[PDB]
Amino acid sequence: DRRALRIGVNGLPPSLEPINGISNTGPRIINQIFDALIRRDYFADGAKGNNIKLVPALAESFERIDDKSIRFKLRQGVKFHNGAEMTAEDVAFTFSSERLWGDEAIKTVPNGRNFSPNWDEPVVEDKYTVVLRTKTPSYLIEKYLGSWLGPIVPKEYYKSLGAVAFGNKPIGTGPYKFRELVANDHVTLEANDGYWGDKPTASTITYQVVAEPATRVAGLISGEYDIITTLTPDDMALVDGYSDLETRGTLIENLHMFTFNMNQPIFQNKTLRRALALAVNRPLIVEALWKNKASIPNGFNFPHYGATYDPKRKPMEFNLKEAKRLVKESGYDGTPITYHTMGNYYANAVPALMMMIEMWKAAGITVVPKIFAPGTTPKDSDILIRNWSNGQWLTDGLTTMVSEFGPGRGVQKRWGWKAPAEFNNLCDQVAQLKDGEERSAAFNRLRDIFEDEAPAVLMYQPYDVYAARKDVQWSPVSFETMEFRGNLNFK
Ligand SMILES: CC(C)[C@H](O)[C@@H](O)C(=O)NP(=O)(O)O[C@@H]1C[C@H](O)[C@H](n2cnc3c(NP(=O)(O)O[C@@H]4[C@@H](O)[C@H](O)[C@@H](CO)O[C@H]4O)ncnc32)O1
Repeated sequence: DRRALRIGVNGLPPSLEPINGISNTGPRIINQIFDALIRRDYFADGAKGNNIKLVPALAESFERIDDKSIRFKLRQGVKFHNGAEMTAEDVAFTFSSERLWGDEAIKTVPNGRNFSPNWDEPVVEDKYTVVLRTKTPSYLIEKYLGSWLGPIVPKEYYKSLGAVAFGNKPIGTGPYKFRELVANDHVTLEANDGYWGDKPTASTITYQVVAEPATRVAGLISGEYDIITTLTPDDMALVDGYSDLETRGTLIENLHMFTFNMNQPIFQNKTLRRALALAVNRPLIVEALWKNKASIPNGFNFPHYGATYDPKRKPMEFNLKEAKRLVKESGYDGTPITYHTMGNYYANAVPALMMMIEMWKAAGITVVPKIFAPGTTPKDSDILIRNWSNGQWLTDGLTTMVSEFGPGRGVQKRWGWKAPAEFNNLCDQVAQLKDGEERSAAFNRLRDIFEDEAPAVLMYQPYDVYAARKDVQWSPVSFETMEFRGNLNFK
């Protein structure tokens, strides 16, 4: 009786395990399978899918005890998709040393510690009461638990499988349950009619990989999909000529960027990294490819950071003359530098690259495109420049400056960035510091080092564009996810 929803996607995540699936492609599936203790109510008070309001979800209520602990009273009678009841034991397990942040845990959940605050072990007080806490003060615990770090996993089932196998056969409490997957092809979910919240409106949801955006557009037109993802503003004219189809877009809390393998000699030092940054004329790219709908941040700095947004910070400059001076200072010898991109996995990746190649040529640098196919993982040692994105996943400036670029984390450890000591000291400091003038100035000091060092170059916040049949009522949200709770009606 309920319609089956068909979504043509840019790709599938490497896992459906909540943390290992953090990516542009995972939340749209993981949000359906799981619930967290707290949900972001994107559409509260008439907001156009960008409200930050956090409301109770698997937690019926909660109260902060002190600067490092929160007591959660859980909703009773919630079931996981395998029939097991959700209790404090599952919530404690979700945020335990064993699963998330301990030495052994991070062998199978590699960013469990990197992305977490300084957790202490959860304390189970009764079947429906758990205290979540940090070893040191943290004013962000609530925000973490309402984020993509927050999905609650089933303790016994997850332990029986381990994180890798669980990521191929996930069980949660959410409105849709996992049915099947074929790697790099599709994921099918089915309605969980035993859902504790509003009943699911779709009988099944299928996420089908269609890597090429032109093919994905053609598939919505030809009636193969109900919704398609990862389009650009210029794709609106291909869709909108048809009366029964439309585009739906919004600025999302994500940053497109490019970054460097700083283990490679040409990028061991900051000079050429910063020259490449200064040579990009972002306004021109945004005009040409984005209809002026993408937003160029004034540093690693967004309005949804709230108290750590600095509206007075100056934008990063486009300065060709200075880029040229830094190319000469760097001793650049004319070697062609590759830029790897997995096609248009990121919207406008290839057109933006081709515009940037011309800007880099104007600075005296030869950059060559290396477009690779889905499922052809380039070796780290073969990467010079690559594109990437970072979801700005708390309403706080700590992410992703600290969570990606901080001490011991991926950019420094895997990709070789030799950050100044003071950068790493500031990263550690801001995690214990309450919002206020001092925290805002510390983030500006981090941003200054980040700009000087250029371990990555921020391009813009994309204007995310989906296309859909008008007979499917669904609004996008300002994040790299799809929300169907209270937001998916057919006809
Ligand atoms: C599991 C392994 C055993 C296996 O060998 C293989 O899967 C593998 O090679 N894994 P490896 O780690 O080497 O990941 C490879 C190496 C390379 O960095 C690439 N990559 C990483 N992030 C990706 C990205 N993120 P995204 O832009 O969609 O999502 C970002 C996310 O990366 C980021 O953490 C988050 C918060 O900043 O924001 C998201 O938007 N989008 C497309 N490609 C991505 O895949």
